[PDB]
Amino acid sequence: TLNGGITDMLTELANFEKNVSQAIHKYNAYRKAASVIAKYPHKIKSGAEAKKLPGVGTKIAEKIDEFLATGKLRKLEKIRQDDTSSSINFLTRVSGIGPSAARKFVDEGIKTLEDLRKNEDKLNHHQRIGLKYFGDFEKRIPREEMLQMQDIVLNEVKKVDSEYIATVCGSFRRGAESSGDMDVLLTHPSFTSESTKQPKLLHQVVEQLQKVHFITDTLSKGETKFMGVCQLPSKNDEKEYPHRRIDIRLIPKDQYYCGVLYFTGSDIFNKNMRAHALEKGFTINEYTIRPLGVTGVAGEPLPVDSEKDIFDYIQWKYREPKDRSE
DNA sequence: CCGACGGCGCATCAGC
DNA sequence: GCTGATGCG
DNA sequence: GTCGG
Ligand SMILES: Nc1ccn([C@H]2C[C@H](O)[C@@H](COP(=O)(O)OP(=O)(O)OP(=O)(O)O)O2)c(=O)n1
Ligand SMILES: [Mg+2]
Ligand SMILES: [Mg+2]
Ligand code: NA
Ligand code: NA
Repeated sequence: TLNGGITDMLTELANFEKNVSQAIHKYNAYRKAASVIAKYPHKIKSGAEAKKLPGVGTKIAEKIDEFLATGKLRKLEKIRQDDTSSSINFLTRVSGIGPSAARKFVDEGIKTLEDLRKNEDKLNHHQRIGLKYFGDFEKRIPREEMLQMQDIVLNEVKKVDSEYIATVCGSFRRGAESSGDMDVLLTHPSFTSESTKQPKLLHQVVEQLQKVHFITDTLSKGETKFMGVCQLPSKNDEKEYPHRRIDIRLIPKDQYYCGVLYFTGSDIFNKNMRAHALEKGFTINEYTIRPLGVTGVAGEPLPVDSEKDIFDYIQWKYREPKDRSE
């Protein structure tokens, strides 16, 4: 937490580029710098020291320099004052509303939570449930609640079929003391890269979790990616738990290790690892790792039987989930 | 300087 | 109905 | 915005 003020400034910068400028690479630049400073185990005394790290360049060096002197970034000071940017930023915190929708709403005078509620019928479905549970989705989930939710999902999943395996991934598998949401990877032996012997494999799971009133809302749903809302049961007289985001991702069982690498994350660790795969001459997605040769074309999937095997290929010594928290 | 910067599922829309 | 591009997580 | 070539 040594440079919590620095990395925050970079995060506020990155959200602005994504949400206002819609400059997704500047946003990825700032989020990379942010991450590589967050794990740097000294208290950064100057911009020049920060620039030594990969991902901090000159622009970010001047800004760290300004921030260390005054305790602020004048560029950020004005971005806070700007009415329209402040509004676009705010509406993006609603699930299902990205930078384009946040700008389109602001050009209609829709700038606040009241305006959203008042104009609910101008929201698609995901954005309706996003706004419904706006405050809840702002809360983090203590790991203790993540452990309760895990019991339910896994025990309902094996009521459906003892052959399902469900693995909780995301920050939970990385050992986080609290989680933004719950991320569940699902495998059944019928669904492989070879064949879909069984239909509606994900639907059966979603149905059961709805029947026991765990899943309460759906943001989106197809054959391999469910995205909705869930809520722990509360005791008699207890106040209710907040509603929680839940994502469920069904992966061909023979492709489990590429799946659990992807879903365990983080997004940035994934991005560094896949970038460095390209530099090694490979591509990794959630399903496969493959070579690219001569052309710009993926070859055939290399064999994988462990998460480490993926690290071996790109010549990275293996890293525990709790060390993949970039 | 300049191209690359990770990758893909689902919802929605435009254009047939 | 499609397919393809774009928004969003 | 930053990197590699
Ligand atoms: N742009 C992204 C977003 C997500 N993921 C990945 C890796 C993640 O770890 C996982 C789950 O996504 P989350 O949004 O749940 O991210 P985390 O679980 O890691 O963090 P949080 O605790 O906020 O949920 O999918 C990715 O690869 N690229
Ligand atoms: Mg999560
Ligand atoms: Mg998620
Ligand atoms: Na560097
Ligand atoms: Na949003």
